[PDB]
Amino acid sequence: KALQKELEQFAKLLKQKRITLGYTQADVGLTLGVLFGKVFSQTTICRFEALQLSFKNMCKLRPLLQKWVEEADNNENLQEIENRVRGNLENLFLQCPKPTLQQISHIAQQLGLEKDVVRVWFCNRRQKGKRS
DNA sequence: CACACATTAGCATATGC
DNA sequence: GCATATGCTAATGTGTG
Repeated sequence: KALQKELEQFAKLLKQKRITLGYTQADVGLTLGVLFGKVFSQTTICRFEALQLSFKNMCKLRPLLQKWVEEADNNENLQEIENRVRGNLENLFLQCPKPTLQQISHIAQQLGLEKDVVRVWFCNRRQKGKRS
């Protein structure tokens, strides 16, 4: 309910503190990584300050940023111190929608991609083709 | 675990200060 | 040139067999 407006107020104040402290969003991600271990990319911080992320994600990243703004105020010095593969895989589709792992290993060795990368890309290919 | 589908979060490049 | 906003899709995660 009002959690929406409370998040929005927190985000506006967060933008104000970030601009006042002279930290870029990539620097914010680096600080989050070096103070918690879960380094985040600057796109996530952008979508946060612009309030683009989903509600569950909104709540999930609220506490980390709360802690960073409540902690970093003390001292800053120590804290500071490809398309052809796509086309080939599309060619591999239209004939065998769900290949076996035996074929997956061959595909991975053929195009030089990691087995897990090819497996997840295959799953998401199926996913977006089953959207429609 | 793993995978069926939903969420999530980082990349390449597009804009902007 | 660096720093933000977008489109887009690897990657995980919920939930499960």
